[PDB]
Amino acid sequence: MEICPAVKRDVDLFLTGTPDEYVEQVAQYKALPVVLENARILKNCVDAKMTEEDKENALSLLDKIYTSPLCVKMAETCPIFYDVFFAVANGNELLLDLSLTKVNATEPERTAMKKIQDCYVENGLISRVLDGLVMTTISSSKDCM
Amino acid sequence: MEICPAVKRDVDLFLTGTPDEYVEQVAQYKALPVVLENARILKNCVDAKMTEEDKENALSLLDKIYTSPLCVKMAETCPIFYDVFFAVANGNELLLDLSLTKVNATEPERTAMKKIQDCYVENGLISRVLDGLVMTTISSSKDCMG
Repeated sequence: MEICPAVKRDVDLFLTGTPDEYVEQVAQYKALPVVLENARILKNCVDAKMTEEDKENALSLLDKIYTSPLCVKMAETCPIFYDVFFAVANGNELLLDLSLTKVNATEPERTAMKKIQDCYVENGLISRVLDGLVMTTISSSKDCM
Repeated sequence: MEICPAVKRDVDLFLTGTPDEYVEQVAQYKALPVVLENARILKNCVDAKMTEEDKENALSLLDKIYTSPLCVKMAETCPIFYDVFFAVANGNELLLDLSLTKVNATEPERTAMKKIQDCYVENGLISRVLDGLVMTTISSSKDCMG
């Protein structure tokens, strides 16, 4: 089924918003200090690592995900998105690559998504993140039924 | 005004990242082979010369900078940071000490910052192309907008 619009919006803000806008949006879902600290580290990392072009290529890849039959025609909500997201958040390059092929990623699109994954990996942030906490809270929210 | 987050990130990586993490981050801004080579010499020196306590003390000092009125309340981006950073990179001990006094550095904080300065000096990197170029390019990046 198609992704919850609020999830799509979070990811779009993550990539394109200012750090303050992204974090204040995360805080509406989960206001734990550690979650907001991690969110800001991750956001600053993606902003610094990704060029405008990289961000464009990530947005094109996400659109391939959101329109894929592996997202929309499935019984539950956009399953391929979550597979991608959690491969990113946990630094699983193999699973990320397997999932990207499924949506016909170009090489620059793969490059861009790997930059996001690198930002989770960087400086040991993969060991810290509560992956699933924010995403679970958005995806199970009343606005997502 | 507050420092650009890309600048704070560059310094945090410099201190706490692996050498590869730091040098690669440098290469995202300036991929001249001389710059990358010089960055790696500097990073290996700071890792070998600074203990964990030294790194903790550099980080606490940098937090004093980033929250100082001489950073935040000024009209342009974090001026006291730049004064400190460039004093460190070009081995000006006098300006470093004066600038560390303006942010109420402790002695451990001062010791730690002088070790970073020593890594620029002892390795010959004052008269080498490195952090003038790199720091100018981060601070003027579209991300910082500067």
